[PDB]
Amino acid sequence: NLLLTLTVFGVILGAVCGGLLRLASPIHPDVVMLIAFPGDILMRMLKMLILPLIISSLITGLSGLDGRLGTRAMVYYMSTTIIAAVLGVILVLAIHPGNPSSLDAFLDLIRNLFPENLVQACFQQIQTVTKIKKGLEFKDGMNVLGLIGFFIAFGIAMGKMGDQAKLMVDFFNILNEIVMKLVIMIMWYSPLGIACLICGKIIAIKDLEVVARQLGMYMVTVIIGLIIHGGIFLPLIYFVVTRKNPFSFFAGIFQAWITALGTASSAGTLPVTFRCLEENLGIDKRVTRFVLPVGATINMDGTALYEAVAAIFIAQMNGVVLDGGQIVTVSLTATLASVGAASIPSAGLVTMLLILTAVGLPTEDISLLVAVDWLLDRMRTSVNVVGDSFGAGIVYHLSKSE
Amino acid sequence: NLLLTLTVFGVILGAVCGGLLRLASPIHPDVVMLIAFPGDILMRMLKMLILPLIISSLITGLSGLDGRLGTRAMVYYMSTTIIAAVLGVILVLAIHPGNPSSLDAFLDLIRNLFPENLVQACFQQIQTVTKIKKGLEFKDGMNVLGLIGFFIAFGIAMGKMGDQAKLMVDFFNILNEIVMKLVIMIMWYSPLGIACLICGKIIAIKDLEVVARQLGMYMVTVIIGLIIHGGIFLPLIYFVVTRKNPFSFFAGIFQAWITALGTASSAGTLPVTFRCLEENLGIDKRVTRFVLPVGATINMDGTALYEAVAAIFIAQMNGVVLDGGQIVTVSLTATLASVGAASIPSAGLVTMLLILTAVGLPTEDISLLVAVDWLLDRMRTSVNVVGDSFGAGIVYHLSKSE
Amino acid sequence: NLLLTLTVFGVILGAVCGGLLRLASPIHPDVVMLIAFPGDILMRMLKMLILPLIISSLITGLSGLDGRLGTRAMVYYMSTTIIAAVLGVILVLAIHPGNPSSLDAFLDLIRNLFPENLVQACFQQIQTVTKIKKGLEFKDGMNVLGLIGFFIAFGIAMGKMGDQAKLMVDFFNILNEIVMKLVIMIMWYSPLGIACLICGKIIAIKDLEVVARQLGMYMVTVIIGLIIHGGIFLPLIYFVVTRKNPFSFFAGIFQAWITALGTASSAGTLPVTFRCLEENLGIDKRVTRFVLPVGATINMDGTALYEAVAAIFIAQMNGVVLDGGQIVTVSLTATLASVGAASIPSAGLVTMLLILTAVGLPTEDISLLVAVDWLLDRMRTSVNVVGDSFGAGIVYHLSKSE
Ligand SMILES: COCC(CCO[C@H]1CC[C@@]2(C)C(=CC[C@H]3[C@@H]4C[C@@H]5O[C@]6(CC[C@@H](C)CO6)[C@@H](C)[C@@H]5[C@@]4(C)CC[C@@H]32)C1)COC
Ligand SMILES: COCC(CCO[C@H]1CC[C@@]2(C)C(=CC[C@H]3[C@@H]4C[C@@H]5O[C@]6(CC[C@@H](C)CO6)[C@@H](C)[C@@H]5[C@@]4(C)CC[C@@H]32)C1)COC
Ligand SMILES: COCC(CCO[C@H]1CC[C@@]2(C)C(=CC[C@H]3[C@@H]4C[C@@H]5O[C@]6(CC[C@@H](C)CO6)[C@@H](C)[C@@H]5[C@@]4(C)CC[C@@H]32)C1)COC
Ligand SMILES: CC(C)CCC[C@@H](C)[C@H]1CC[C@H]2[C@@H]3CC=C4C[C@@H](O)CC[C@]4(C)[C@H]3CC[C@]12C
Ligand SMILES: CC(C)CCC[C@@H](C)[C@H]1CC[C@H]2[C@@H]3CC=C4C[C@@H](O)CC[C@]4(C)[C@H]3CC[C@]12C
Ligand SMILES: CC(C)CCC[C@@H](C)[C@H]1CC[C@H]2[C@@H]3CC=C4C[C@@H](O)CC[C@]4(C)[C@H]3CC[C@]12C
Ligand SMILES: N[C@@H](CC(=O)Nc1ccc(Oc2cc(F)c(F)cc2Br)cc1)C(=O)O
Ligand SMILES: N[C@@H](CC(=O)Nc1ccc(Oc2cc(F)c(F)cc2Br)cc1)C(=O)O
Ligand SMILES: N[C@@H](CC(=O)Nc1ccc(Oc2cc(F)c(F)cc2Br)cc1)C(=O)O
Repeated sequence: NLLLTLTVFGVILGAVCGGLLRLASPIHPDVVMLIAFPGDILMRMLKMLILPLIISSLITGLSGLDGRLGTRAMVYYMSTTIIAAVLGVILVLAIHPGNPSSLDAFLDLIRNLFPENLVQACFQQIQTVTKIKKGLEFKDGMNVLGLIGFFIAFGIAMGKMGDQAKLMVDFFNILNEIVMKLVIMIMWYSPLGIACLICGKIIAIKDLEVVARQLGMYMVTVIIGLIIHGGIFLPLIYFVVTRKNPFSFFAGIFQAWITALGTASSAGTLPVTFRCLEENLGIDKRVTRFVLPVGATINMDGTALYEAVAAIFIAQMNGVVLDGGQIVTVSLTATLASVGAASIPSAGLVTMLLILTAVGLPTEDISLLVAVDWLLDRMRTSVNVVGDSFGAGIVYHLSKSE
Repeated sequence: NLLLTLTVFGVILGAVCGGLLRLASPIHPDVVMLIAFPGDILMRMLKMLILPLIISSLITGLSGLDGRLGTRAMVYYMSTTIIAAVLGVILVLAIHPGNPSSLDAFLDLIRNLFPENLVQACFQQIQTVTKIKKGLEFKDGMNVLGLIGFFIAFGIAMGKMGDQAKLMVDFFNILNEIVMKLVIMIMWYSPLGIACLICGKIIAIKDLEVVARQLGMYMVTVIIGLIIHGGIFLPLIYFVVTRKNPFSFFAGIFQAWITALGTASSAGTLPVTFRCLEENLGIDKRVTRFVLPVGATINMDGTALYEAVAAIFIAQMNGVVLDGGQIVTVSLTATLASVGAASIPSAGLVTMLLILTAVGLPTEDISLLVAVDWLLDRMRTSVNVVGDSFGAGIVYHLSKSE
Repeated sequence: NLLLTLTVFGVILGAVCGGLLRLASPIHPDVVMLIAFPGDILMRMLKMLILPLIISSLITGLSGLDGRLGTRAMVYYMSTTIIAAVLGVILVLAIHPGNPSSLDAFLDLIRNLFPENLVQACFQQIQTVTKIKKGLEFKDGMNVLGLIGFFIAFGIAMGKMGDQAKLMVDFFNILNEIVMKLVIMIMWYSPLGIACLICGKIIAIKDLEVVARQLGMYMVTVIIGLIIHGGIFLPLIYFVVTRKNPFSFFAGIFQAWITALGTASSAGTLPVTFRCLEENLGIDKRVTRFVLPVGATINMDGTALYEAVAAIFIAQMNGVVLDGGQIVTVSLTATLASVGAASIPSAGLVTMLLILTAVGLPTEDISLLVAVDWLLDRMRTSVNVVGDSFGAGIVYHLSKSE
């Protein structure tokens, strides 16, 4: 993509400009603030779209776009995505690629799933505080999970209204279409905004090597998880359900997996993977035709794991320990954000800010992730496809009732 | 109703489980927090629906569903309901069944009726503070009266637009339908959530007998008010307008009043009370046919008085003295909440939380009211019907212009 | 207008009642609070409409009502209006008719143009704070510019959807129609509310003469700016673009300029000014017919300058120095508020409260401006027309491509 080319030029232009300035001389903090500042505007403009995206997206999906295969598929996609998100979380916490009550954390999480007030859910979340007399208190930070939960119920209830709700469905489609023209417009300013964030990050850092390590270990963590998720869990889950040889199964899809690494798009890989399951594995076109193109938008195991790893890496870098509820929010938002980084065009960065905002994390560090994203995007696209493929397998085998 | 059977099983299951635990041994506060916790989820899920109910409900009612008899009826219903709400307030403050600046309180109330900002009205209300230099300051708590006032004006203005506003009417019907499917879904979780609140209330209390007294005196206060409201004020207002014998009037409707106590529903009592006024009193079918079925949704004198008593009883129990504005908010929200506990199905508990939230009261004590509600519901249903009946009377007499 | 007659009776009735009380004896502060109080209700009821007006207005305008002449006109109107707003600001700060970090002020402004959160933009704005460790912190005050920017993008994006967005256009027309029936209803209570504000202002003031001076100097500042804007800048911009004799140009429109001063309405002046440019200047009906009636709603150079002067005069009176960003907010809100004081009927006062709220200024001083507004309204209506007229000129000359 031009935007993909522009964003990487952008990273370079900003990396080089960042060193030139860093090696040039100490940059007065008000001059770094300014070099960064257009990049802060980019984060502000994306964060501004999170709320209207969540509401538009949820309502349009759960109503507008709602058999046995369907449940089989949907149950598969969601299970695998949460597995990848949790694996992400487990792995990032174990390897810990970053260097700078428990019950309450869980009850605050459950509390925040049911916000007393929707406008207040939009910009504030509940917390427990110790006075040893405990109290609930508000804290700044959009209650994302609470809002999502409300809008899932809202959105399912609207489906259960059928055409009686068609005017409300239509209203929220238009809102989605608009809000998506804006996430596209803003993403055109993204290369310059990324440039400025990076340029501003290099100049601030005390020791490039510490950050090169930390970011390197961040890349090893994502590839570990994609390897575990792609190479063990998904095949293992196929064998456990199909009692079939997964090594046989891979043999068929290898054309697709090659295609995924090269294309870095599951949409471009789509016609290849139809062939690989229809011809080589011999999966019934019906089970394919449903599951492959649906899976190419909602199943993104690999994008789930990346987002979970990335979120805690940013947390860890900014010397934040996540409480048990934060780490559960990360798993649930990583899952959803995955589903929507794939469903919403050029929402990759929006969905990262969703995750960071949900856990109340400093957002400017997203710059280093944008920097290494281009290498990782081909590898997670591979795990993303392989998942969809195994699904075709697990659905067809579980669909011999027919 | 199954829900009515389930909620009372729920109260029992929780009362017994509450004693078993209370008599078992001292329960560590973090274990009571947990026993209660599913019940806090119920309050959170209902409070979350208050805002979308008020907006949906107001707009759908004042526009969608808007002669001489009509004004006669509507002026009667509203007057009697405010009388019952104030009687409630007077009675509860006099008998005071609970044991743990004035101008400013009124101006803060009037201020809060006109909120400077609607989003801020949704989660915050104005207050006067003494520094002797007075200031306005925000306080946490949804400005319910302000929001309602805005949405009455909004909703009347939309009616005065006619079909020019039909798309906005339709949009807010669908929203109402949805928001009502959710208040139904949540009310199915209500028995378990009530169980857990009660279970959690018994275990916390130091002296069961003090609370049995206080709750008992709460029941005597409601029956006093239903007696005064049903037995004196309504007949007196009939005689004052009709110069007719009220004791004669009761003679006719006694079949209905019996039916009300047994049925505990004004909807089931409805065909009986048509008969009693058409046949026995000989009220013109026209004046009946309008006033009886409309009154069976919006006239609930007895549900108004109960809600006013209940609100201040919770206030009093939680060692809160209500300022003159709080007590006026209670009368106005008790009035509205009455009208909507009757108009919105399974909204009884929602409408209680509306009243408690409007006055910023601890909500968990709603449990004891849910506990004694089943005895009181047959008695207030009686006063509720008798009111509608007298109305048929007062409208027919005031409608001899014809 | 009756409202115009009533508001001036109102000012008098309140001026006289204010003196009577002021000369009567010292009025206990709680009795002044009360004399003022109905006027505070008026400010509250208008401020409550700002948000739904901005959203309704922006969406209905930028979508519903969106050639070369059109760009020529629109580029002219907007340029001249910002010139008048800045002239307003320059003049009021120089003459300074009122008696009781820089970069950060600009970055806070730019930050506030891109609000991280829309609900939070609705009632809160970002600020820099010094700890010399700088931080961002929220402050109470609706982020008007941020909200407007979001709703311009939103509104343009919806236009670029065409009829695909017709249901969302229709929805936001109805909302506009409603919100405008309310700004009309409230403006009928305005004379009494103005009366009470004034009555309350006289009684509080220590020295009438200081305030008569300050308000007098406020009137000299507006007339200076209308003279500079009307008499120098607009003709100069005509000569610079048309190389034509402006003194000739005025000769034609003098019938209109007379009509403007007398009528105090650009709508009543409208048929006159068609004649003056079609007959005397000989401007092509086409260029007139587009530009004159459009300009009679959106070009209000003179109303822009007044609002800018008025805003800083209120700031200055309330011993507030505006930071560089505040003064830029004033110029941008003064521009917009101009456009909408003209487009929205009886929104003059709403649009003043928009400007004061945008800069977080005490609003009750709007009373003195309402008091002197009647003299100034004929003079700014004159500059308002002259601007539209010169535009017809500058568009026709720049439209000889044809
Ligand atoms: C015959 O075939 C039928 C098939 C059925 C499709 O069903 C839909 C079910 C809901 C689902 C999974 C769909 C699309 C977008 C999905 C959303 C993207 C958003 O992303 C998020 C997170 C990130 C935010 C920035 C935006 O919102 C979520 C809240 C939102 C989301 C995950 C909620 C659920 C949505 C598809 C049709 O498929 C085309
Ligand atoms: C020919 O017959 C005509 C007749 C006319 C009916 O007119 C309507 C007038 C408005 C009215 C009284 C009606 C129904 C719901 C009523 C609402 C319930 C809600 O309850 C509340 C409080 C509690 C909240 C939880 C929800 O909102 C109020 C704000 C809301 C409410 C009290 C606002 C006023 C509404 C009926 C038709 O009758 C079927
Ligand atoms: C063939 O002729 C075509 C012509 C085209 C008209 O185009 C429209 C373009 C948008 C524009 C300029 C129009 C009307 C209201 C204008 C709004 C008034 C509001 O005022 C504000 C500020 C004050 C607030 C209280 C309300 O909102 C702004 C945000 C809002 C505003 C300035 C946004 C822009 C709007 C006209 C038709 O003309 C009839
Ligand atoms: C401050 C901003 C506006 C200037 C930055 C310059 C670069 C990075 C940006 C700004 C706007 C961008 C353009 C906006 C939209 C499109 C349309 C699309 O079909 C192809 C790319 C293209 C043509 C973009 C190319 C890159 C671009 C020129
Ligand atoms: C935690 C929750 C889900 C479990 C609690 C168990 C009990 C109290 C609840 C949970 C869901 C409830 C069911 C949900 C909805 C309906 C449909 C209605 O037509 C009859 C009652 C019925 C069938 C309910 C009976 C009681 C029920 C089984
Ligand atoms: C507290 C308020 C209601 C009382 C104040 C009295 C005066 C100032 C106000 C209140 C309501 C106003 C009326 C409301 C609306 C209209 C309709 C319009 O076509 C002509 C003017 C007219 C008829 C107004 C005249 C002035 C008026 C009588
Ligand atoms: N290619 C896959 C789908 C895929 O990976 N989607 C995706 C794409 C971009 C993206 O953007 C990010 C995320 C960050 F966290 C970050 F810091 C920077 C950027 Br830029 C996030 C997710 C397939 O099609 O299978
Ligand atoms: N039956 C009448 C109408 C009637 O009484 N409606 C009604 C029903 C349930 C209800 O629920 C509550 C309220 C509480 F305050 C509480 F604590 C617990 C519960 Br549960 C409130 C009002 C008729 O039809 O005439
Ligand atoms: N007449 C012009 C248009 C015109 O001036 N519009 C306008 C009208 C009223 C108005 O009202 C205010 C403003 C204040 F700041 C104030 F304090 C009090 C009041 Br009241 C503001 C702007 C034309 O038609 O050309």
